[PDB]
Amino acid sequence: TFTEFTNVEEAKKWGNAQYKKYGLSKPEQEAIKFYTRDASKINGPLRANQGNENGLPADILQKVKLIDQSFSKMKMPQNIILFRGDDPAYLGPEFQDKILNKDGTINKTVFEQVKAKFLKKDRTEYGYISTSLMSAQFGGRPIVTKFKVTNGSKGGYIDPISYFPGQLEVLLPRNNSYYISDMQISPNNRQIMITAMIFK
Repeated sequence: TFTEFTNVEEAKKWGNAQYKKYGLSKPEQEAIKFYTRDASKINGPLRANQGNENGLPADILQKVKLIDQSFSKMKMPQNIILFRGDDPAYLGPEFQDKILNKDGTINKTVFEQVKAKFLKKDRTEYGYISTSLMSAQFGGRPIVTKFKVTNGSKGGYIDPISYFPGQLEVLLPRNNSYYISDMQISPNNRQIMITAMIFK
């Protein structure tokens, strides 16, 4: 069974209880905080260099190593549901500009091609994955992903050290493969809903 938090008070309670056990060092905490300030400064270079840490500028490499090292301390204590909102660029360059009709609705014909590319297949990203324990904040995004993450999987609640407290952010490792088990158009026809699974 996967736990889904429906209320901020309960979500903060859970997250804080786990965060207290991490014992992240000061350099680990500073590298994660730097990431939260603007994830693009880390995920950008990682995409640019196709995950090859040796190509990163020395200062970014150092932050990547500390964040990577921090996941030795951060594991999910139970099966849990996490959320991420995305823009059309997430689907790739061949879809970015065709997936939405002029009126903001999802193009049903192109969506069939998106399914063909992604549905029941794995995908791996070069960047770390930022999610939230709650979905509310992603309500107006064109793509919302619900990640089902199993107990024991790497990942941590970092809200207490985030630059932007209250986002209820859970950070997942980079180069992290997930399986897309479902994709649907939402009832209002203006959103794509993706279900993805992570087991490590």
